[PDB]
Amino acid sequence: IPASEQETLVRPKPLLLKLLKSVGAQKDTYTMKEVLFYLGQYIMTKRLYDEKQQHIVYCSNDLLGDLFGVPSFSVKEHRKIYTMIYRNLVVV
Ligand SMILES: C[C@]1(CC(=O)O)C[C@H](c2cccc(Cl)c2)[C@@H](c2ccc(Cl)cc2)N([C@H](CS(=O)(=O)N2CCCC2)C2CC2)C1=O
Repeated sequence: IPASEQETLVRPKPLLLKLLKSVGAQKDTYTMKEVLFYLGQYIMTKRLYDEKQQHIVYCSNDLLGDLFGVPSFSVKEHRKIYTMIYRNLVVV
């Protein structure tokens, strides 16, 4: 992933904002760097990812799964993750 993508400005849709607000401050605009940071922290706070289980995030029992439209995914497949995140925001 190119470093410049981290500076991309986005506006999370309602339900993704709901998720982001349990770990970060509400903002009109976020950078992708922030969105990934917060999503990563959120994932850990709800036990969706455990280090002992091989890079897979299980989210079928959480709002994250609803938004990403998948029951689980690899933390190593970054391009896919970005695609899943773009389903839930509007670019500024
Ligand atoms: C270390 C990493 C996996 C890896 O590349 O080896 C990085 C990952 C990440 C970071 C930046 C962009 C992207 Cl697309 C993914 C990132 C991540 C962030 C958001 C999503 Cl949606 C998916 C994966 N996480 C989370 C933990 S973490 O890096 O936030 N943090 C490290 C120590 C404890 C918490 C995994 C939990 C979701 C990872 O485990």
